[PDB]
Amino acid sequence: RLIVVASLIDKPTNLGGLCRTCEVFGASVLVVGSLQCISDKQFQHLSVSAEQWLPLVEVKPPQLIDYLQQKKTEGYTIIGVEQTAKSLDLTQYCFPEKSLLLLGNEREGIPANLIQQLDVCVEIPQQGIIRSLNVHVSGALLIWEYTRQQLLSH
Amino acid sequence: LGKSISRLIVVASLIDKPTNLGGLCRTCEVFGASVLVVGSLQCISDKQFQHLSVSAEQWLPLVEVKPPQLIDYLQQKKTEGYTIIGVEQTAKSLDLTQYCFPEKSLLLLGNEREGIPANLIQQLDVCVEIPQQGIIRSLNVHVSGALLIWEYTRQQLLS
Ligand SMILES: Nc1ncnc2c1ncn2[C@@H]1O[C@H](CSCC[C@H](N)C(=O)O)[C@@H](O)[C@H]1O
Ligand SMILES: Nc1ncnc2c1ncn2[C@@H]1O[C@H](CSCC[C@H](N)C(=O)O)[C@@H](O)[C@H]1O
Repeated sequence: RLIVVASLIDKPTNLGGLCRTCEVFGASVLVVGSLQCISDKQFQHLSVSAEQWLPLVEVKPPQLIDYLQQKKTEGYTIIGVEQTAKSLDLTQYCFPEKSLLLLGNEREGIPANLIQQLDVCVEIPQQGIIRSLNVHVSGALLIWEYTRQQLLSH
Repeated sequence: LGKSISRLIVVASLIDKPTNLGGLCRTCEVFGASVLVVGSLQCISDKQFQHLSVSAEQWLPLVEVKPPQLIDYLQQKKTEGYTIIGVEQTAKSLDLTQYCFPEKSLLLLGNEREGIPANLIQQLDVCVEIPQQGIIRSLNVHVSGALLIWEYTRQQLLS
């Protein structure tokens, strides 16, 4: 199933929100940059106890390359969630069963050294003038789309 | 070539928290909703709203419909050919995975605490729910709205 990697995300509100969404959709694991975030009050406000029920794993940003390489060997497709020239449109993207979603930092997105390690980048198409979506919302949309496709395939 | 007029209406009048309203404002702008309806335009004056909306309020039409005026507003939109879709977990809700959105869709989101009140459930044409797998009872209301806005958008793009 689905691994969501939030190690690049800085804000406890985004992490806490994502924790709730991952739990609701039955993600296999949510990966965070520091287990300390789980006990942050802003995180807890948004996660509404989801952390009790969702597997959580710490992978610090410096360890991401090695972690993602290991997941490839286990049969995961490493999917960057990002707006890039080479990104595939989410409306056109059929998820592999073993999908891993890498979310970007709120300010910096996914850095070039990590883009290089990805199997694919997937982009949510936009119609308005605002540059991008919130990172938690972005992750929610891909988590949902993966889930929708899997429910329909099964 | 050519950008179609947006039919999608998102109604957030029942939502209380400025963080949810601001987040939803950004999402609605990004996906080109025709309008975001709010319970009070006071919300856009709030720093918490502004932090999350990232100026989207400058580009997305906002209209105020106070909750006591909601029934009249929804009735007028039916007259204009809108399907009034409650976004809510109920025994008669249609599963989002099986729901085909009409072009003129209006999404009514519930209050964070109270959901959609009974007097408004009466006014709905249909209720739509996002299926869940885990233990937690519900999604955040802005995230719920984002998922329906996305599914509406995906469906319209495929046709
Ligand atoms: N339309 C979209 N498609 C895919 N990811 C998106 C997205 N909008 C926001 N994101 C996600 O949210 C993160 C923070 S947004 C910051 C970078 C953004 N691409 C920019 O140039 O402004 C991104 O790194 C990505 O993971
Ligand atoms: N799975 C889901 N499907 C559809 N709407 C949902 C949803 N999860 C949350 N929502 C939306 O988010 C709002 C706040 S959740 C409101 C309280 C919730 N009914 C409870 O019992 O705890 C709802 O009114 C609805 O509009």
